[PDB]
Amino acid sequence: NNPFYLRSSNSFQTLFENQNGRIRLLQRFNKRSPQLENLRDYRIVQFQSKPNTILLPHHADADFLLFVLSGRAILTLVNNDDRDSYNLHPGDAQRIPAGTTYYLVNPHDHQNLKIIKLAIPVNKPGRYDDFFLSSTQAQQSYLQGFSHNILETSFHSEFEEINRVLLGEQRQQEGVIVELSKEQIRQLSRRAKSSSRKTISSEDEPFNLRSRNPIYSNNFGKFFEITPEKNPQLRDLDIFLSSVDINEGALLLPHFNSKAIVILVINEGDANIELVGIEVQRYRAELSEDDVFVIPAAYPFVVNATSNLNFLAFGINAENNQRNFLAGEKDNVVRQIERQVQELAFPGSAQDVERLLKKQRESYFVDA
Amino acid sequence: NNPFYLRSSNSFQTLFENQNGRIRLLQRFNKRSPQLENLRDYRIVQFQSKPNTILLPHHADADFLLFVLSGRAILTLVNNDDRDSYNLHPGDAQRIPAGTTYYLVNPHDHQNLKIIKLAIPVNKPGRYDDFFLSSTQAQQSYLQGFSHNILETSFHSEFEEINRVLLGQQEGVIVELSAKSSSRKTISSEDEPFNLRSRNPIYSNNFGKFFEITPEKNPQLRDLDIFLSSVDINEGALLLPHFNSKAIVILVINEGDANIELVGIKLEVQRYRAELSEDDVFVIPAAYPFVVNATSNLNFLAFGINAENNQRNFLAGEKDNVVRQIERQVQELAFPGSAQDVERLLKKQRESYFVDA
Amino acid sequence: NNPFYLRSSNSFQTLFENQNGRIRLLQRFNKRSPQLENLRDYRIVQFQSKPNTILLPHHADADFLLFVLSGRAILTLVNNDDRDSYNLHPGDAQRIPAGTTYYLVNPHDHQNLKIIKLAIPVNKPGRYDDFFLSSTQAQQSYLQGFSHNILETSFHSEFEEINRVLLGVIVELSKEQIRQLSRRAKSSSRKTISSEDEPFNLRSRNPIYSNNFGKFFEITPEKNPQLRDLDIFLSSVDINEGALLLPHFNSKAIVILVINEGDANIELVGIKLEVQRYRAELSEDDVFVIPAAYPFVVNATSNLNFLAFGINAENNQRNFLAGEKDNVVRQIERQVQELAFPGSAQDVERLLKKQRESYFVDA
Ligand SMILES: *[C@@H]1O[C@H](CO)[C@@H](O)[C@H](O)[C@H]1NC(C)=O
Ligand SMILES: *[C@@H]1O[C@H](CO)[C@@H](O)[C@H](O)[C@H]1NC(C)=O
Ligand SMILES: *[C@@H]1O[C@H](CO)[C@@H](O)[C@H](O)[C@H]1NC(C)=O
Repeated sequence: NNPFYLRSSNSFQTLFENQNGRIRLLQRFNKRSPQLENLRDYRIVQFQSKPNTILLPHHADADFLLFVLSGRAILTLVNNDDRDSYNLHPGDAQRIPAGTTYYLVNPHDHQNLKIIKLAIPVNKPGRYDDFFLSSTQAQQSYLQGFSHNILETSFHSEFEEINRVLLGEQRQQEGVIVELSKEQIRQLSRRAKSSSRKTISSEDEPFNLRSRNPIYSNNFGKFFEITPEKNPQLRDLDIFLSSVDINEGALLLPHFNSKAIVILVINEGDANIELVGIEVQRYRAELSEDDVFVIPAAYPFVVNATSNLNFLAFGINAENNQRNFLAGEKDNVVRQIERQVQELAFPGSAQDVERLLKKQRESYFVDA
Repeated sequence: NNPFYLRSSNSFQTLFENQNGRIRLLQRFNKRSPQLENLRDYRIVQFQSKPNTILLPHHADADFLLFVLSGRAILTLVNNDDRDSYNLHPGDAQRIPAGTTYYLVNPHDHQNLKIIKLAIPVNKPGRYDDFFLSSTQAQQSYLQGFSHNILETSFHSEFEEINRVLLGQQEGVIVELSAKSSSRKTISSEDEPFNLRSRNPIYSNNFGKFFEITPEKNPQLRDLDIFLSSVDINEGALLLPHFNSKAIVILVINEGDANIELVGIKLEVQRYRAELSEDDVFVIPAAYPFVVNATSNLNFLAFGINAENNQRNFLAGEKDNVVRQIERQVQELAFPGSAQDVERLLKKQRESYFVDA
Repeated sequence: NNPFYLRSSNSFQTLFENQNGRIRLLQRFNKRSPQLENLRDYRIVQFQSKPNTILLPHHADADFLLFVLSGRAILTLVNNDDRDSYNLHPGDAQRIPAGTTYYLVNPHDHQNLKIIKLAIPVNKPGRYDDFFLSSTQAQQSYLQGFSHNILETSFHSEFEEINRVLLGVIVELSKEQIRQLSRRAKSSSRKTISSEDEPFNLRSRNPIYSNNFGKFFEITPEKNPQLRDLDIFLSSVDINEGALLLPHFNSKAIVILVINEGDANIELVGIKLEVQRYRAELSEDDVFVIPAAYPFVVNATSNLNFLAFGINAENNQRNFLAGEKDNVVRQIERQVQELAFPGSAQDVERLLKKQRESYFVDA
């Protein structure tokens, strides 16, 4: 029972689900173990929908940072006088400000849309609600919260008229995720600004995690990363994004983060992870697709790819974070110390220790 | 028992009080309902004094954002090497940095002074204190806390001297007696008080006026990340249903009455309601739609915590309406009605913000 | 039992100790009295090592701000591509970023080394751990948390070798080693105040307050980047036996003061409307925290010197209620001093005049 390990089978809680897709909400990072108190204000959401669909209009009391793991979508954020549609592609990330009304469309014909997002509530710490404008079989419209009187006066109309149009108390859809008409997708799909290279640093439009070169990358893997330094949207939430791939058989050499708390979500493949903590303590765990493992700050950890892997990671508290490796050539901290100290540190000679470290000729990612 | 309603009648606790005035402190926001856990740090104090009086010099361990609701006043903050005075008129606001000694005078002859201030304690969350320098029959000066031996050393006189001239009198902190001002270009002053109504309202029609100042324009507010708003609503008039994007609004009923309807999710929408009167506080969480139906000429103030980059969204009316911006094809998918029906419906309320009931 | 009084006799706790040095970590401020909630995120660490020793390479999930109370030290910071060493002198302060690896050397031959540090955790509020790279009799190296498969794989070596060459915390040294590690080590200077990397010295500046009875040294988030990032003022003062720091009160800064050397009595006052008095006799290595806007006074019963960390110190203000300079009650209006004191406008002025010195006076 690794506190830092959350099994999907028993850590997710479906909010809405039907034939057109479902939305699941991870559990409270702290409810699991008080050891994760510093994350009580964060949540994990997973959205998956079937081809040619739309998530009816709604807004929530929580900022969101969504990452499109795969598929294609059209995010539309409606304001009080403006509207803005974007065409998110795989690897594309954007930030939906709190209290913003918006809807999602899956223009694709065969492919699905799997979006995973980090939610940050405004009112209740760690908790947030979804307010749907629409009047569906599965949810009332918040407009039904008001009295008939306030309604008759607000819209300037008789109730039966506003009920036979906006509410409907059979004429209303089944759930909040209904199918669309090609003519419609044909019509919604033409004005959504899409991600490009000139967006890496835009306070608005979405940016592509992979559009740039990785930071580390060899025949055994690739580590794509973005930090507040480079992105305005990421400086505000003070978080870093990094999608990293690892070829079956290779692993991410032992390393620790200086001051970032990482939340990695396995996106594809399998993996064996190891976490050391304080007499040291091991915290291994066998992760699978959709599993979430949170790695405390200043904690060495290694990732073993037991099959072609790709995982997403959120770096909470990222401003000026550094990645220290314990093995390999480049960025190895146990190889910068003064010899005499290496001599005094572990039981070995300065040369005997200068020998065991120069063996491994690769850096970052190696092959098992 | 609506958790978002703080009825004055059974919600305030008197701090000091006499013939010249009283100071009341509203109960803890979270002690009321855990839902307001995010409002634990704030306190809403209510100051009231009669003509020709003064609040003895005193300091507290909590920032203050005062807003003169009515009457005139002379606020004087005294520094360790300076001292400045200001002339507060109704509508004025200003901040009093934590640890700042100060006294208040009400120079008017027949008008009572009514001040409201949001307290932000520095030591213990949501709980602060007052430190009165004055030596009164209602409180001991903080000088009395010192050992005799130290006071003689400190001041340079045998005890009986300081004891006769400093420690001991008057009955109560508010006693009876016998200057910069807020202009139209004071609004961005980093130190002087500014005025909410000196600028144009934002939403204003024959049924009401909406005044609001944001941390964007005033250095003092940006430091607290708070937005102010004073709105007026005619009897019968109604403040169209809307919601705040990210700010948690705290509204205080100044004068008049009104019924407000907060709507929240339980999917089943649950309605929260209440009938507010003079000095009633109601806190509306972020993103929750609410309506202001005034049953008498109403005027209130509103402190919007975490107001940075906020945005106001309206459901009815012809301006700043969200429902009216949902693409044509999608309005027909969400509502049990024709995309032509909805468009027609939404276009029936010619008014904006304030409509007549 | 003064909730603000933290006696070292039963507040500190050693995380380790050996005939070569000692490291103690204070109690949780709030663990004592809830009255000190807002201090829950902080801590005080006390390091003390003999002459000619070193602290084997480690790192903690915490932001440190160490200040050297006495003696000379050599701080070596090791990053992934660099290694920086600073020649710290008494009065020198510096910041060791969260998760940074470093070791400490004491080049002195007769003196000792006493360094104090405020830890600001990053993971669990108010609680941090140490991760020592070295393998030792008092601590297992953290490279041992990994399985043998991963260690065998990473280091590209057969286990027996790694185990053979890798697997107290304050151990002795040698002249050679000392000499070696010492050469080339940038040390504090007048051109080192507003830096983000190098350590700076309090006293290498003019004290803001000083008379034949004492000196007040203070650096603020306004002058030193490293302090601005933390928003904490540092201050060291000197008060001679008999003398005493005139009653005053910080406007918004929460002060945690540690007694370096000497002895003194302290008076704090808060409301209970009656005022309550908190009094304690601070001795060497005792901690006393004075909340915001609470007036307090320090009387020295022997030549004294203490260090003070000011939390939430951005735009702080020290107000003195006694003396000639920076006297608040002296700014209040005459036509009003008369209204707030039993005395008369006249009788007060004259009295506020009796004292002639400011800040520090003779007992
Ligand atoms: C305004 O409040 C009064 C008092 O309850 C109510 O009768 C009236 O219907 C309200 N206005 C509207 C439009 O409902
Ligand atoms: C995972 O861990 C190491 C990584 O090098 C490897 O030797 C091992 O075979 C991998 N899988 C299993 C099941 O051990
Ligand atoms: C110290 O403070 C005490 C107050 O208790 C005072 O009487 C004394 O004169 C001061 N000086 C010394 C040396 O004690």
